[PDB]
Amino acid sequence: AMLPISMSDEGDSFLVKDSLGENKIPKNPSKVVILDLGILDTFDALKLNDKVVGVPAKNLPKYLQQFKNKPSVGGVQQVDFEAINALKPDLIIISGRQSKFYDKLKEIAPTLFVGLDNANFLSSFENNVLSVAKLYGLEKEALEKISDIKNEIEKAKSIVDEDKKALIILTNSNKISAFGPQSRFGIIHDVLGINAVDENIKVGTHGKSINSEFILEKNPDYIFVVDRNVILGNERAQGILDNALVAKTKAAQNKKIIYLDPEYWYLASGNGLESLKTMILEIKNAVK
Ligand SMILES: O=C(NCCCCCCNC(=O)c1cccc(O)c1O)c1cccc(O)c1O
Ligand SMILES: [Fe+3]
Repeated sequence: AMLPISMSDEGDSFLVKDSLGENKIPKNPSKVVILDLGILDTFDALKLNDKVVGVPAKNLPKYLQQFKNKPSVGGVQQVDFEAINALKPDLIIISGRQSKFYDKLKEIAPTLFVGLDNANFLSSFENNVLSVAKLYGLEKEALEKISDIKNEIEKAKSIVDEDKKALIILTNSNKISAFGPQSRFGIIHDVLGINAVDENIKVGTHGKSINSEFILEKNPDYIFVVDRNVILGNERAQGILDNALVAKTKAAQNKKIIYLDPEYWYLASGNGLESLKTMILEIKNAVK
């Protein structure tokens, strides 16, 4: 279990511990650079857009184009450190993609880690949202939003077929890899109750290498596809999965090859009030 975010009220600020370290963070930071696209969407959901002074515009999702106003701090894998310095932020918010540059970032300004725990998605998700909301006095609003998300989870959990199995896959160039429970997309199995065609897929950040022979041998009832091409600006998932083998699966037969929106699933990783809700609905609409 990843250490949670913990905070102590210091009057004009909070003293804040997370899994990478500790920071004094002002109440109401007014100049926040945000490198997690999920948190950006939480900032939008809580009407905190004017607090955001820089975003990774090379990877700004279509669903967050209201932020194309903001100065750019590069990409999520290509941080523009000079632009971050030059903006003189009072807070920087990162997740897993920037952990290795923690120290550089913290030299510049207080740097908060809001990564998701793959083994405890929901508790880490609520902890991230609330920790952010608490900086602004908005815990009440945030908890209401979270409670709405949980009604969706409970509903979605109910319309679930106990006898059908899913495979989660990610496509990239002409390469497929597999994800299962406890992975960066595990909410599908771990939270929404959809069974896994294969319980022993080793968790890895960009998945474990497979091919279409594997997909047909497993013969899942659903295939959830996350097309990383779209994120990288590349060809498409429909290409590599247009083959005779995939076409024979139960998932093809029953029109359950579901292309998940990668901006939400890959980039945001469901780490926001908006993305997570949309993602619950997407799965719910794709499986009923
Ligand atoms: O540490 C990470 N990546 C290091 C960069 C090595 C990846 C090579 C190419 N990646 C990309 O160009 C890329 C671009 C945008 C978003 C991404 O995730 C990407 O991997 C990382 C961490 C959590 C989740 C990810 O997914 C990551 O990668
Ligand atoms: Fe990546």
